[PDB]
Amino acid sequence: SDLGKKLLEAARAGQDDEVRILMANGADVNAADNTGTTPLHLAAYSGHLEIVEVLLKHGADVDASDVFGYTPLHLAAYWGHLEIVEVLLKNGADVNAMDSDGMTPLHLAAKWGYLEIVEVLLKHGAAVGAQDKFGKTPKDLARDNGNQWIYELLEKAEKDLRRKLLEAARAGHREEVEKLIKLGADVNAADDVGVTPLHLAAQRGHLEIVEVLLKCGADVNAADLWGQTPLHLAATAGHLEIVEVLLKNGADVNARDNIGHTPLHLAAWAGHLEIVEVLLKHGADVNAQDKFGKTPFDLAIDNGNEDIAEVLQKAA
Repeated sequence: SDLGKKLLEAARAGQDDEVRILMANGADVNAADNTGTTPLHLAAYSGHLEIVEVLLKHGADVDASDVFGYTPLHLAAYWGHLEIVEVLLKNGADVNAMDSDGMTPLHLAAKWGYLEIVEVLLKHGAAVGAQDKFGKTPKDLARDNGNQWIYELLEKAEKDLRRKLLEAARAGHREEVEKLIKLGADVNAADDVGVTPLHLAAQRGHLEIVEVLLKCGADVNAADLWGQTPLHLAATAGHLEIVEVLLKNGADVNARDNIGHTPLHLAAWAGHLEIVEVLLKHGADVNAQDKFGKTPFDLAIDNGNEDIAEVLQKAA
């Protein structure tokens, strides 16, 4: 198309008048190059804020991707055009769009050292844990490119993300956790005392958070400072369903904490009968005795939970 190429060339050169005249004469605002480049791509690439706004007003696709997968936001970040980045976000640009190599706008900003653009992409929900085709994150690219201010900025964002996923698990919000998962969250990340989101989820009974994390790759046998597998914390609080899911995904029945207790101990200590039945079905060792020399039968009789001691002897 004749008018199309002229519009592309006008947006790149920064000729607002020609841009307006060509569109006034029927030039498609979303004209496509042979590589998929649109005039918005070239205006955002060149740093022409006025043209960018003009094109968007006339219906420019804010999320157009060329053959390599770059969007106007990729290009604005690639060249460090803060004002354009903001305008593209105001107009509904996908902050977490990925090009062919897995790079997102945050990757590019972190790679080229555009601190102010990093800050803005975060404020608008940029995925901090995204990994490109080469398994590198924006923080990895800041480190490899010697952008230390951005490195510290992104490291603190990962930490803040780590605490939110702990609260959202301790609170019980699936979709609120799921948005953090899609934001690049490390489900296997723990706090200072080795407590993961799967721990706090299995302990408080905010179910279904348990299933997603295990399907995401959360280590079922993650042990905290006290050697507690999430299966331990679920046995005490008395949440049946969670017990099956963990054992359903390779959890260990004979997992021993620092004290030497297994989920069968903690279920016989508390007084949750229906728990021990499930454990016994999975070869839960009734002979296992902790460092106190006590067996799950000893704790069943110490706390006087007779119904438990009875069934423990039938299976012993």
